[PDB]
Amino acid sequence: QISVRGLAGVENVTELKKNFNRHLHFTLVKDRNVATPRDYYFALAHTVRDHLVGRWIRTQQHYYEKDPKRIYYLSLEFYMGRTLQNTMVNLALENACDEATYQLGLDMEELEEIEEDAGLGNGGLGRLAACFLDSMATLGLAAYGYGIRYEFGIFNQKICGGWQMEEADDWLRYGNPWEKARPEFTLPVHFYGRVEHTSQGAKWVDTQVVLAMPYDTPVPGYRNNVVNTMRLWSAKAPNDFNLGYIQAVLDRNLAENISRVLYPNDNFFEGKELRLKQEYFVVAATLQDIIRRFKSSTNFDAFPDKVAIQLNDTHPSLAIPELMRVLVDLERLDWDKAWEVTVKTCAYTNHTVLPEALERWPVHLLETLLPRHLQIIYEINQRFLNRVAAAFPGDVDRLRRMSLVEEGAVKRINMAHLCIAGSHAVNGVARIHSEILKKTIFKDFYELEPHKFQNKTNGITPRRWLVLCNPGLAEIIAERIGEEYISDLDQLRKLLSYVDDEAFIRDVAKVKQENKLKFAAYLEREYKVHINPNSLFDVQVKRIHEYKRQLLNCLHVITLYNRIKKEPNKFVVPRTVMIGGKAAPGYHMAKMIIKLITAIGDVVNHDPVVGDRLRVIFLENYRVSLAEKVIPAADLSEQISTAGTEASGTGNMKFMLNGALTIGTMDGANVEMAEEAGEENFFIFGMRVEDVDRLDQRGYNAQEYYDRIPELRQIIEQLSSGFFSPKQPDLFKDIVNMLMHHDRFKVFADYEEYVKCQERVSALYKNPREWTRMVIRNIATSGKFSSDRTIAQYAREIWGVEPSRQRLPAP
Amino acid sequence: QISVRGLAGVENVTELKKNFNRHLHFTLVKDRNVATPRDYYFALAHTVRDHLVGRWIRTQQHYYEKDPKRIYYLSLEFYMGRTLQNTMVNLALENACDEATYQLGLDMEELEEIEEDAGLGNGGLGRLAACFLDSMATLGLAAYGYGIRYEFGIFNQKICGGWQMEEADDWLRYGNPWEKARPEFTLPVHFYGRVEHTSQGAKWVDTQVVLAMPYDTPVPGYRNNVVNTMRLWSAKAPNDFNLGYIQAVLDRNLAENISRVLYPNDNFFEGKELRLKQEYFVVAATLQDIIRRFKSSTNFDAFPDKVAIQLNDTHPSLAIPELMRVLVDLERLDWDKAWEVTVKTCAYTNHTVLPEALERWPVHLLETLLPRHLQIIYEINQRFLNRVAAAFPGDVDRLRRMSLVEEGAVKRINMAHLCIAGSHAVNGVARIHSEILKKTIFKDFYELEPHKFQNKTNGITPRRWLVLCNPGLAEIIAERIGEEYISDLDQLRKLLSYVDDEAFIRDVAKVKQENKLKFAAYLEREYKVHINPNSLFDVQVKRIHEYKRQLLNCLHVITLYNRIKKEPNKFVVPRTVMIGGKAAPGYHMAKMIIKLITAIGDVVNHDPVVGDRLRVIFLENYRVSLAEKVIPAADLSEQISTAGTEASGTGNMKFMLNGALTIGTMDGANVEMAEEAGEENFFIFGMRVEDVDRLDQRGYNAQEYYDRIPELRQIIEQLSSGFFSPKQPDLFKDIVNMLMHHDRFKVFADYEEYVKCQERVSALYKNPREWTRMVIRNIATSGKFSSDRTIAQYAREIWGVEPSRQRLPAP
Ligand SMILES: O=C(NC(=O)c1ccccc1)N[C@@H]1O[C@H](CO)[C@@H](O)[C@H](O)[C@H]1O
Ligand SMILES: O=C(NC(=O)c1ccccc1)N[C@@H]1O[C@H](CO)[C@@H](O)[C@H](O)[C@H]1O
Ligand SMILES: O=C(NC(=O)c1ccccc1)N[C@@H]1O[C@H](CO)[C@@H](O)[C@H](O)[C@H]1O
Ligand SMILES: O=C(NC(=O)c1ccccc1)N[C@@H]1O[C@H](CO)[C@@H](O)[C@H](O)[C@H]1O
Repeated sequence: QISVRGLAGVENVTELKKNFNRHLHFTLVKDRNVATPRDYYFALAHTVRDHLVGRWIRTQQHYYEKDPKRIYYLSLEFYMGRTLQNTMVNLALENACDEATYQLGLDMEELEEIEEDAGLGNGGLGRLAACFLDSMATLGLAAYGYGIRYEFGIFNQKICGGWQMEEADDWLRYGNPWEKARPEFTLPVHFYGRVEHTSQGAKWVDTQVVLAMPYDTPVPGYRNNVVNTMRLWSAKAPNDFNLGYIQAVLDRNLAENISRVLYPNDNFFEGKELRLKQEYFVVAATLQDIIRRFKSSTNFDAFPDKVAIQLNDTHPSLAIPELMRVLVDLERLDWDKAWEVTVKTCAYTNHTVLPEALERWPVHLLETLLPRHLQIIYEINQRFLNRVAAAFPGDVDRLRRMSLVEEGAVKRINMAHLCIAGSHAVNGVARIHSEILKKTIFKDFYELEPHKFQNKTNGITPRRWLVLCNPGLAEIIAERIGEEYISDLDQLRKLLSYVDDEAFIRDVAKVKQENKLKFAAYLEREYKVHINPNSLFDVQVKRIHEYKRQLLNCLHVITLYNRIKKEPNKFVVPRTVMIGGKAAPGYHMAKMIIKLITAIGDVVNHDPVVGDRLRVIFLENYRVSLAEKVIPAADLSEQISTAGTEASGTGNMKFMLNGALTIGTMDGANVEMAEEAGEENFFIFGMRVEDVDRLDQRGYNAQEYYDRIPELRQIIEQLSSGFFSPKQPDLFKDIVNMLMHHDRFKVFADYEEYVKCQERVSALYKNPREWTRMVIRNIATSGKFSSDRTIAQYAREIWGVEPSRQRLPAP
Repeated sequence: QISVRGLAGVENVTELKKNFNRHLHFTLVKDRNVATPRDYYFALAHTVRDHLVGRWIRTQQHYYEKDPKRIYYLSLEFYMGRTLQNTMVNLALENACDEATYQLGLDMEELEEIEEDAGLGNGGLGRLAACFLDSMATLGLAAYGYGIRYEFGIFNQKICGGWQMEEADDWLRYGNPWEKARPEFTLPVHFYGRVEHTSQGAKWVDTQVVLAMPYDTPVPGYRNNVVNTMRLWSAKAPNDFNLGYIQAVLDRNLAENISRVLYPNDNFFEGKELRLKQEYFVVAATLQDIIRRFKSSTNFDAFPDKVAIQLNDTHPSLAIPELMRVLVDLERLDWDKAWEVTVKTCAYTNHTVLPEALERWPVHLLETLLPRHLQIIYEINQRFLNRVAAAFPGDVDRLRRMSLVEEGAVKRINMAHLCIAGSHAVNGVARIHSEILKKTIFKDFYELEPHKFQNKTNGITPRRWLVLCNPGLAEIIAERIGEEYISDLDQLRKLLSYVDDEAFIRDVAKVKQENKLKFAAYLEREYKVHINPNSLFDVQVKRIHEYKRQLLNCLHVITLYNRIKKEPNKFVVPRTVMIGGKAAPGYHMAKMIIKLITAIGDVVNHDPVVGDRLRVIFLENYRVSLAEKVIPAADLSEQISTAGTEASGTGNMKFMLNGALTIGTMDGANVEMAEEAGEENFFIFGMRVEDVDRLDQRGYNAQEYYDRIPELRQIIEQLSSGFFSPKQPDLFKDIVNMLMHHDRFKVFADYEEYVKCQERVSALYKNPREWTRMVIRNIATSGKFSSDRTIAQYAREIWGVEPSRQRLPAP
């Protein structure tokens, strides 16, 4: 149908059809009379999967012969989503499969909807890992993603009576055709025990053993015949485990619980033992695998020349003392040499400055679970603090501030401090964030070792986030500037010469309208909700957090409603306001915010005076597959975090690439997005970081805003009196109390500027031609935000490897 | 190489080779440079498996069109063993695969050794189910085996310091290529809750739900293109299970524990809740599946014309009240009609008369777990006892004896009584056993309903137990009488005309010697034990039980040793005495017997005066795959249970078919084996059932035998003094005490006749020609003991279906 989806050649389609039929018979053990849509999906998945095999074997064989430096990306989260369409895109098989299935009497799009998301992540951090894997393969790097194979990913969200309910995400129920179990490469992991000091070094003895069984998933590069590996570890009990008899067998579950479920808490560090076990489990298994592969290439001087380990946040921070343990205790290297190797191989990426999210493990927990690692951490700290003392003599408070060991009620280990000490590179994820790191929370470390601190602005893959989810837009772009931009997104700048092109303006606007109609139809079929497709699609999708300020959005929505009720016969630009995202199960306030959104919808969506001029919809079960549907349909992207709180954001970049305009604060990557597009083409509002600081010095008093802004007063009175909860008048008292007395994120302070800015958005939307011209200016300058750019920078500036766009020979 | 293994045609071998290479690449994701023997096994398994697919689909399609009466074999155990060779045999692919692998540079026999046994059974009962499945497919019956997919089968046995250690049998570690998961056919099973009585009948409410997910395994018939199904249920938690959040997800394991592990206790009924859950789980899921299939064929009058349910022991006895529950509560049939249907569809097979093994469930357990079923059981009992009262007026003691409800300390339900009441047929498993049932434990029921009671003498499949495990013997037989005997074992009678054939005598003896050399070599390689291949191979392999009298064997072994020590320079026929079998983990005495056997070996095997004239070896980890190795190598089969205790035995039949002579009591099928072969060709000794009864009337006094037999006295003094345990002198005091004071099985009473009979065995072995002639007379009369004969009798006399040897059309 469309050019970017590849060729549908006669021999290719014929071969695909017969292999589809073969799999339906031999693999699924079905025939056409009894086969269901799910069976057809699996037949297609196996057919496409076959095409990865030759490329996967020869890519890994190529790395063995060429022996390049290997990149190991360690993360507790890989938010992969669906794999079928992505695989077809990267292999140039999409049109061929579309034709093959069509001739079989099947709709491929219908089959694609059957696939479960691999939801092995919470949000931004997990999805970054996934985009990074795609970019590393596309850029021909010898890269490996290492994580945990959770049997249950992020929970499925159900909304019941307006409240979030959590349901287990049993994603493996029907099987996962994309993984390959490798039980032959199973490795032991040790827990508990004690440390013995013999004449020749320390010995970690009397340990409990849990086995780590790897599952490998292929990661294809874009049309370059490279297929890299994501290896995820699964926990298995040893066969002599606990070995009355029946109970011993049943107790195997305790060991295997390590890989059972993804921790869904992305707001607050809890310090749970099971989470610590997960973190060590992934680290210990991975490092054995790394060292094994290195020895197959005696002397560890060359280790950093052949290995780079990237730590995605502090979650895999135990890699640092584990590498030291292996080098000192097992390989018998001297401490100083081992430390040199460790620092040169490890690098650390930070994703937040909010203190409550930072990992600070109780010493008593590490003492019991990982006694040797605690000893190593103490020695690292002692040697590090001796360096600080030499550099800043007499500065005793610096010594307490920089210590890896935090004193107090319970002694804790600061894992961020551990990461800085043991890494040659530390990076933030957007320019403003990386600057905040150097100026605030890591200032002491920056003064000691300035050379360690870097910026690597986040990005998104244009394969999933344009070609896959928005083929209409990809096609009209390709018509003008060709196909090269898909792996070189900076070429989008060439679209600036089409900003006054009447045909292109019409085409961009047409694609958006079709996307909106498609999504409006999806909402009616799968959720039975009715929306006006001609309204402005106002979208805020992301995890529910106070700092992300879904509440500020809520205040604007109520303002719009109240203004309509005040002047019903006055014209307003029609809006569909969509808010979606999951709340961490233990995050009370976030759960209350979800309830508020639905409660507003109940009032607004059923007011006859409002009509179809304003709709408020909560998007249930927001996840990667839903993002691929809603983002291409959006007109307005809400990126409204308090300045200095969102490290980068990546949803923002997805919206920019897909033809939405952005209303946002100068926070995270928003700053660089406005810089690229021009501030005139962005709807910037609110306090800058400096303004937040000034307000903090004075002390934030919300009552002042309440007293001075009558429209704000009305809303708070409505919330307090039970206007949005007639049966439970005091339902939202927790929300009001927080806003008035304990609001860390200064919602009221940005209210006036936000409302005014929103008026300017509505004014532009009244002029379709000028709206679209501004959209073109955004799409055309989105190039910087390709994860290909991001990865090239990691490669050159941290890992010491050169990216390559050169094809591997076709199988 | 040999004729019975089929043709190796040029096109067949070429096709097998390319499909092997295809699977190695696309299925295993390996190449020849990195592939291990395990990879090659899996490539071969997938290649052979492909050949089952077409036949499996069309067999099941054939049953849909023809709509025959369906046979449902319900068992908690299916002791399947390995599948690769059996599949090749039944599909006539063995020679073709042997050639294909040879040309690839691989040894197929080496690859076969990699496959794990599917050890989903304890012993005889589980293995009978497996032979029955093979025979039902071979005889073209529309039969389905229904059971549980245990993740852990019967434990692997390790011997450490002479003691049994149990190790988890993680048989699914590398995957099971022979199963097909069918998550689409998942069914709910209910537990706990309460009963509500509404205007229209009873209602079972507030239940806990566990899901039953089916896995299907193909069961190919012998060269008839029939492929039946064994469906095994796996336990899954519902997704809203327990749905702080993390704990709810982790608690899913509790529901899924139902299918975790096979209960290894085959001696004593324990009354554990988890076992009751397993029993209901299999019954509830199976019956839904049965009814679903029946409705697809409103009126249940035809149900018994289209459905037969065979209960393998009382383990699936809950089928009776569950069928009543569905018919009365859900289908709204009147009680009398439902009862008529139930009786006509159900049949029950008993496997032991020993009281301690009989299932008698505490009422309080059923009350909590299955409250509706308890109510139904009470009503069944009340109506049954009303029939007894009418038939035998005034006989109040008969009323208490026949009741399904047993009074006492704790009230219990007798599941055997439930089975008799609710079945149209009740059978024992050998003629003597079926007679004992009518005369003793079920006498009251026989007097009430004589027509219900039948015999069905057990059998073994000649595919696994001759063609597969002893191709040498199969071949020399085929040379004389052709191949028809493999599916018509009665044709073995034709070998009687070769008893004086000098060539045949030589060939039979040659095959046995080759088998003995092969097994002697296996022992050296995998266990490092050395045996004389020229010695008489004296074998007792079966589960360790007091009634099976491994202890009597032990006494003979010590007698032989003592006699050698008495007269060292006197000639004795050299013997290798091999004893093997697992003990139930909680069976103390059985564990002591294993220790005794190894303790005897430690003394005997290291006495220089003995030399190679006597060796005592304990065969570790006895299982189906080991049976296939040891049985063809045996000269003497030990079948020495106390008369009236072994219901049938099936190991006995395996030895007879493979050229061993039998030393045995007149117990179980031994009686019919001696009848078929002639008593002159069997080594029969010891008390008959009548003699045991007479001794019981007098009272058994072991001291009498001790006082009168000096050779017996010596042995007991050796055991007591610490001759076989120098470091722990009183180690065997429990064994001596039992023998002297509390021996239920009268070991001493058969000692003298046993020793004398063993002398007659040694005398015959000194005459190789006459030994082999007697062997020929045994093999030639083993025809009756084919499970094909057994199944034909079940079909005609219980199920009301006609067997068929007619081929289904080739795919
Ligand atoms: O799970 C996979 N996955 C793949 O083959 C694969 C191939 C390419 C890309 C991703 C997965 N293969 C599986 O390997 C097992 C064990 O050997 C087989 O029994 C099974 O038939 C096969 O599907
Ligand atoms: O998503 C997370 N964090 C988590 O999901 C998380 C998970 C476990 C514990 C704490 C936080 N952080 C997010 O990481 C992305 C990628 O750099 C940024 O764009 C975003 O600003 C940040 O908040
Ligand atoms: O497990 C089986 N078994 C069989 O195909 C089979 C065929 C014949 C006989 C026995 C098993 N097939 C499996 O079905 C899953 C889910 O559809 C696939 O992902 C996998 O590749 C395949 O091996
Ligand atoms: O094997 C068992 N029983 C068990 O394995 C068992 C299992 C669980 C609970 C009780 C007994 N019984 C055996 O069943 C076979 C087949 O009919 C007979 O030949 C044999 O005589 C009998 O002891």
